[PDB]
Amino acid sequence: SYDIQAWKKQCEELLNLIFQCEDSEPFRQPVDLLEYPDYRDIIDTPMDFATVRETLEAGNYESPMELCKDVRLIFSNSKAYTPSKRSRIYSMSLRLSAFFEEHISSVLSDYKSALRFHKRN
Ligand SMILES: O=C(Nc1ccccc1Cl)N1CCN(C(=O)c2ccco2)CC1
Repeated sequence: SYDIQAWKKQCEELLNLIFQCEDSEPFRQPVDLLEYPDYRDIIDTPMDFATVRETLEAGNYESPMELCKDVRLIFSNSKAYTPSKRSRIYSMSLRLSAFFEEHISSVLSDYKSALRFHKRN
């Protein structure tokens, strides 16, 4: 497809699949700073899947690359906060990241292809 707008619905669908994954539980909503009092000493930019979905539905992503940068920030924040590479919540993050990367690959390729076709002449 050379549809320049198709990525948006494709990302809505993929966020729906991520919300059905039990591995997304810890990442749907912001970290609570009463249960994790040192979070903002470690993490400069919090991110979660509900913020990603709201930013998409507001029309505040210009490309699936921007959405991808914010989802990758969810996963790098988990890696930066984990006291161990064997922790439950970090382990959930690695499986969810693999799922996300497997599915976003074609969304990015199709978008970049569609832009190149738009500028073909
Ligand atoms: O509290 C968290 N998420 C959450 C938010 C609202 C309701 C319910 C939940 Cl589980 N989080 C814990 C901190 N964290 C980590 O990535 C991490 C890595 C090693 C330990 O925690 C991010 C998710």
